[PDB]
Amino acid sequence: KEELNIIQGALELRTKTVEDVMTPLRDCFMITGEAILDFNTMSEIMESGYTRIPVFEGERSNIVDLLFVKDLAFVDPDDCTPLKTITKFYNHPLHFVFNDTKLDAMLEEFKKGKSHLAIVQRVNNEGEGDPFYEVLGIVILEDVIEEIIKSE
Amino acid sequence: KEELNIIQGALELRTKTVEDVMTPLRDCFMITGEAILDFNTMSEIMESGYTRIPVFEGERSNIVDLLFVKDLAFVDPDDCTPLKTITKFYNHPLHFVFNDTKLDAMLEEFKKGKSHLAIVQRVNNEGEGDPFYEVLGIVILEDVIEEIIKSE
Repeated sequence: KEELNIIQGALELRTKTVEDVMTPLRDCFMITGEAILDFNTMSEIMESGYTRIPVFEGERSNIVDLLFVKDLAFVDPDDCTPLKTITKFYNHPLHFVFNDTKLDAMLEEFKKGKSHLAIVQRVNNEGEGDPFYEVLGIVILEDVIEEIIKSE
Repeated sequence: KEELNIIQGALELRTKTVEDVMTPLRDCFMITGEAILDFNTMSEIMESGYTRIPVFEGERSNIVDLLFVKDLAFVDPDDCTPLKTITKFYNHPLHFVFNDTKLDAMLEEFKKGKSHLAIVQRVNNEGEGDPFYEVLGIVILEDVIEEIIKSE
């Protein structure tokens, strides 16, 4: 029954990590900061079905901003407005989390906050020199909910 | 501990009904089928944050269609397109549900499908004539998610 799947999903929030349920970067729907909000761009955005779109610059691992489809409400597609312009105005916060972060805590961070999206990253000491932050993908609240209510 | 919050929330699925967690009609965000997708109407839709919007005709309790913001992707707001044009074309299915439906059952119906929205209605034995289905409001997947994960 569902009750069992949920409880089991709850217990596993202790062991499991954001890396276990995240959406790997290569599968993430992203957009470039050098984008122009013409009718076409905005069409491709509203068509994706996504509410939150990560904004990258140069590489996909260089997530620099967060686009909400809600931010395109007053954008006129005939102004051919740059995305930089909007992201500068709204400037929604970016939240980063580590790959080893447990799901029970991530959920807790998600609940206190309007943030339901976080960038999963890890530490790459595998240099070649200075260790740095490597982006792995993004995790959203729906990702942990699913690991709770799914059957297993 | 969220673990216990989730577990207890899961225990309450067998007792509580869709009527207990639904969004009552008076608080639902809707739109008339007589609408026109001019720039203003689009903005209002795109600003609510709602990804799914019920369509009513004449009376709010008379829900006849379902609008997805995905359906607005290729609409040019300068064309001033009837909402009927889009609802007729896409023709997204409507799902109804009874108020006495337990949540564990409602959760089950949401998983086995794409529909995460359902119109709650009850049986009106209070005629004045033949009985009928009376619309109470809408319930979505997130409504039962909240019930499970909310703090108590």
